Amino acid sequence: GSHMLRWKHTSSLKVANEPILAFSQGSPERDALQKALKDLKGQTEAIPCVVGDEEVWTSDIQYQLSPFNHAHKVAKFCYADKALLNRAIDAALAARKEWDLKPMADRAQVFLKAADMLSGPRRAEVLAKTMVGQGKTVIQAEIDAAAELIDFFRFNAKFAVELEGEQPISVPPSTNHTVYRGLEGFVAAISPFNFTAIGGNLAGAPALMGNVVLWKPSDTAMLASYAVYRILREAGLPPNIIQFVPADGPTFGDTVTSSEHLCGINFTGSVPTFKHLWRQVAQNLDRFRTFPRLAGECGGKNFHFVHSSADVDSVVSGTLRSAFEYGGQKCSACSRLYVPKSLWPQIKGRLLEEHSRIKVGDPAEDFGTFFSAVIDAKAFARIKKWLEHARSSPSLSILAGGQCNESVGYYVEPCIIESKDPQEPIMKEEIFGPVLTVYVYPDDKYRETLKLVDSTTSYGLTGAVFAQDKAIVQEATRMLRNAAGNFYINDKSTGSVVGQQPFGGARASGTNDKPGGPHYILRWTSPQVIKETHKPLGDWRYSYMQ
Amino acid sequence: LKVANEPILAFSQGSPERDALQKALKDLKGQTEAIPCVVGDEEVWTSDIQYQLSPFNHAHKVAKFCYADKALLNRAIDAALAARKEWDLKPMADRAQVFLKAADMLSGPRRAEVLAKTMVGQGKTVIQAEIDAAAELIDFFRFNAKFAVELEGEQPISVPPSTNHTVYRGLEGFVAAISPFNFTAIGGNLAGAPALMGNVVLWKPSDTAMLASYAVYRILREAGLPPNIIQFVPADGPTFGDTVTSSEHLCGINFTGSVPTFKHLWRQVAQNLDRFRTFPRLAGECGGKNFHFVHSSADVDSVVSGTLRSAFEYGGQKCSACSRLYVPKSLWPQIKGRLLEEHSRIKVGDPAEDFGTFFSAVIDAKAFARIKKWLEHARSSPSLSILAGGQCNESVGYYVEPCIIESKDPQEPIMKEEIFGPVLTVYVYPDDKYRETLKLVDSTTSYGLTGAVFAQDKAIVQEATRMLRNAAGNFYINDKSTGSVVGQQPFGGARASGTNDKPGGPHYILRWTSPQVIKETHKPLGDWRYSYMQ
Ligand SMILES: N[C@@H](CCC(=O)O)C(=O)O
Ligand SMILES: N[C@@H](CCC(=O)O)C(=O)O
Repeated sequence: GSHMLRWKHTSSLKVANEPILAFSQGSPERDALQKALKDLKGQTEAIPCVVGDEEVWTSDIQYQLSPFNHAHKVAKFCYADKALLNRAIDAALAARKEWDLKPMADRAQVFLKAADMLSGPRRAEVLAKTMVGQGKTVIQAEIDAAAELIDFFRFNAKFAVELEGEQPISVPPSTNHTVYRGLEGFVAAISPFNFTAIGGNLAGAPALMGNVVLWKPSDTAMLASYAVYRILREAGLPPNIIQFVPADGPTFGDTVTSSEHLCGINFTGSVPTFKHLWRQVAQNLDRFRTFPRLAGECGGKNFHFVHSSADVDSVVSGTLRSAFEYGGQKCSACSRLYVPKSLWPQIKGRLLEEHSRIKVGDPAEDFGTFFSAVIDAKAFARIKKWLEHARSSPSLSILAGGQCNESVGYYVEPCIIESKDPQEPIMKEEIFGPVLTVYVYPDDKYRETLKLVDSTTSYGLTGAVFAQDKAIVQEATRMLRNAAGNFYINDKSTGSVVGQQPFGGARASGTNDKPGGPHYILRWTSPQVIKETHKPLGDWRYSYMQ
Repeated sequence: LKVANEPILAFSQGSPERDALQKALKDLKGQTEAIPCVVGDEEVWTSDIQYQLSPFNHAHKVAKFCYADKALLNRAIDAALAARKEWDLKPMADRAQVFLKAADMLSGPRRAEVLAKTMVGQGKTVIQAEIDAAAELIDFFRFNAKFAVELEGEQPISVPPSTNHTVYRGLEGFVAAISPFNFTAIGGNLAGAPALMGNVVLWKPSDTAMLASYAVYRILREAGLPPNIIQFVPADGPTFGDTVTSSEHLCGINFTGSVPTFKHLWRQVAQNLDRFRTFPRLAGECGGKNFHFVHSSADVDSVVSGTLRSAFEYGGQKCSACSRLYVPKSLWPQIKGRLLEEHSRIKVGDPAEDFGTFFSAVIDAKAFARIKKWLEHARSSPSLSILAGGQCNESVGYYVEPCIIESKDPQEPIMKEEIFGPVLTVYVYPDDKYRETLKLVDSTTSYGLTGAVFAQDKAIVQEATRMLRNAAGNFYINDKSTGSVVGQQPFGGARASGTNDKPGGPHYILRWTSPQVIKETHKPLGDWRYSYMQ
C-alpha cells in the first residue's frame, strides 16, 4: 500500500507591514530621495516593451509628462502592436508550464527579494519616479511605491505559501491532496495611473500563483511601473512570466480578448472600460479554452458622514486629507461630506481656515507642498468642467478654491463646494480631482439623511462616519453596510493598509476581490484535487444488492 | 465547529434503514404530490401545469407542479429582496443552525423519505440515493456550516489606535440557483450555500427532480429557514433565465447543468451589465468527458470494477462518469473478457421493486432519445464496434442497457462528446506508445473535469500525474472517476467543465460573500500636515 505520490510539508512565513519612514531633516531616506529626485531632473528614460528578455521598440512612440511640469517628458515609451502582443502571449504560454510546476515557495522568493530591494536600495528610486512621473508628494509616494507595494509582495507571498497547507481530509484507504494550479492560459493585467503599487500587485499576484501575465501599465505611470518591472526581473522573475507591454487600451483589450488562451483579466480603472472588457469576453466566449476570470476594482463617490456628536477637529483634518491628498485622485477619496446643521458653522469655519493654509506646488522642489498638479490634460479639462458647473448650477456655491492654471503643470487648487441639493450630479459623479462637495442636513433628519448617503450614488467603495455616540455608530454601521466595502469609524476614507484593511467594494465599484487580504490570491488559482487509493477495489456490486 | 462525514449505511437485510426505506418506497407507490411554487409562505399555482414522471415507470406521475411565470418570478424577487437585510444581519452561527438542523433531520427521521423520493423520481438505486440525498447533502450542510463559522474567524491585523474587523456580507441583490436532475444534493447546495452566507435565492429546481427537491425545500423551512430566503420557483428554463438576467437586482447565478446554457446566461448578464446594481457573480459546474487511463502495471480487477461503476452507475448520468477508457494492448484480452462477462450480469430494472438492480432507466424521453442517437452512431461508424449492450426500450421506462464500444479512432466524436448515458468507449493503445497516448488523453477533448490513472509503478504514476495536471480537476490514482466526497475531494474542473469553484471544499462559500472591512480609530486624528513638510 505504498504511497506513489509523496507530499512535502508546507512551511510558514513571518511578515509584518513595512514601516513608513519619516523623511525628517538630515535623515538618510530624505537625503537619498533628494538625490534620486535630482537624478531625474531633466531626464527622459526611453522605456521599451519587454517580451522575454528582449527590449522591443515599435514606431508608436508615446511620452509620459511630469504632471507639475509638463514640459518635462519623464519617459519616452511605445505601444506594443497587435503582432507584438500576440508574440508576447505565445512566449508566455510556452513558459507557463515550468513556472506553474515550480514550488510555491520558489515563486514567493522572487517577490520577497523584490520587496527587500524596494524597502532598501531601490526605495528612493521608486519614490522619486512616482513623485516626478505621477505628481505625488513624498508621503504619498512613500505609502504607495514603497509601503503598499512591499506589503502586497510580502503578504501575498505569506498567503500563498500558507494556502498550500489548506488540505482536505484523508480517510483510509485513500490520500487526498489539493494542488493549487495556476490558471491554464495567460492573464492580462491592466493597471491605473494613481498607484504604483496597484500595477505591481495586478501583475505580481497572478504571477505568484503560477500564472503568466501580459502587463499593460498606465501611460501616466510608466516611469515608476518600469522601475518595478526591472526590480522583479532582477529579483529572479524568469523571462516570459510577466511581459511588459504598454499599449493602446482598446488595442490591448481587443487582442487579449481575441485569444483562445485568455484565462483572466486583472483590471483596475474606469467602470466603462471594465464593462467593455467583460462584454468582449462574453462575445468571444465560444473561442476560449476555459471561462476567463475577470477581476475589476473601479471608482467610488465616497462619503464622510458627520453626526452631531463628532469630534470637529478630526472631521476637518480627516476630510481635508481624504478629499485633497494626491489631488483627490483616489478611488477612495472623500468627495461628499454630510454635515449636521448644528456643527456646520464650526466645521465650515475650520475647513475654510485650514484650506487657506494648503500649499499646492512642485512636490520635488518644495516638500512643504500638500498636494500637486493632477495627472494630465484630460483630467485637468474634466475637473475644469466641473468647476464651471459649480458656478453655473443654482444649487452649488464655491466656498473655497475654484482656481486652476495649466500653464506649467496641471494645477487645480483644492475646491470646497456646498450643494443645497443632495441629488445634484456633483454629489453622484466621480470627478477624480480635488473637489469636495458639502451637503448640510438638519440634525432632526439624520436617519433620513443616512438613507440618502446609501442611495444617492451608484458606488460602494469607501465611507466614514464621524460620531462619538455608540448607538449612532452602531445604527450608521448597520444602515451603510452596503454603501462601503471599506468603512471607517472616526477615521478618513483613504489609506487602506495591506493586511489591516483589505480593500475593495461592490455596487458599481467592482468585483470586490479584496486585494490586501488573504483571499485575493484564490482568484488566480484553479485547484486540482488528487485522490490516491492504496488498496485494490472490490467487486462492482454492493452488499445490499444480494 | 467540529464536523465529520455522514456514514454511508449498508442497508443489510433487517437493518433499520432498509426497513425504513422499504416503507418509504411503499408510501410513494402510486402517489402523485401536487407541488406548488412557494414565495414566502404562499403556495402559488399557475395554469402552466407540468408533471414529473418516474423514469423506470413513466406512466407513474410522481409529481404535478407548475411553472412560475415572469410575473410570479418578479414578485418572488421583490419579496426576497425585502427579507434580505434582516437575514444578512443575522449572526453567521444563527444561519448555520438552520443547516445543521436540516442535516440532522436528513440523517435520521427524513432519510428514508429523501432517498425514496430520489429513487422513484430520479430513478436512482438505493446506494445512489444514499450517497446523494443523504450523505452528500448532509455533508454540504454540515461542512459549509463549519467553513462559514470558521470564516468569521479570519480577521485582519489591528494596530493601535485602530481596530479592524471583516464583516462577511452576503451579496447585495438576489442569487438565482439553477439545479440539475442528477443529484438531489446539488440542488440543496446550490440554493443552500448562498443562503447560508446571507443571500436570498430564487431556486429553480430541475423538473425531473422536483419531488426530492421539494422535500429538501420543506426540510429547510421546517429546520427554521425564514420565509423569502429561498423561493421555490420551478419554471421554464429560458423564461427563468430571461427574467432573472433582466432584474437590476441580480447579484449571482449558481448554476449546474449544460455548457451551452451556462454560456447563454453569461452572455445575457453581459448584455445587461448596465442595468445591474453590481456585477453579478456566475458559478457554473458543467460537463466532462472523463477518462480512465490504464497502464500495463494496473490491477486488472480494480480497473474492471472501478470502470463498470464509473461508466454505468446511475446510468452514466454524472458529470464525473468515465466515458473513455484507454487500455494497453498487453492487458486488453483480460480487460475485454472481464468487462464483457461482468456486463452480462448487470441488472437494469426497477430499483424500488428489485434491490438487485445495478442501475435503472435514464431520466427522461429527451435523454433516452439523445443516447439512442449515440448508439445509432456507434452502429454506423466504421471505427466503432459495439462489444456488448446497445439495446434500449422506452415502452415502460426509459431503459438503456449498459453499452461497451471499442473505437479504433482515439479522436472519434464519441471519444469527445458528453453522452450522459451508460455508454463506455474503449481505445486500445500499443504498449510502446504509452506516452503518446497520455498526450492524447490530455489533448482529445474540450473538458477538464475528472479522470483516473490505474498503475502500480511509481514513476509512471508521477509522470502521468504531471502530464494530466490540467486534464482533470478531480484526478484519481487507482480509483474510479466518480464519487467525490465532501471535505475529502472538493469537486470541479476547468477547461470547458466550468468555473471550478470547488464546492465540497472550504473556499466555495467565498463566492457568496462580498466582504466589508471596518476600521475604527479610537483617538482623535490630529493635524492634516505631515512632519516632513515643516
Ligand atoms: N486602496 C487605496 C485606494 C486605491 C485606489 O485609489 O484605487 C486607499 O484606500 O486609499
Ligand atoms: N461530484 C459528483 C458528480 C456531480 C455531477 O455529476 O454533477 C461525483 O464526483 O461523482
